Amino acid sequence: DAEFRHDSGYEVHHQKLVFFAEDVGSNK
Repeated sequence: DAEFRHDSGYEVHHQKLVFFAEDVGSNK
């Protein structure tokens, strides 16, 4: 199940980094 929870938290990871990059990046 490696690649399983990998890609899963892989795109979701991008989700969190995109959120913070939106607030923090917007005013960074």
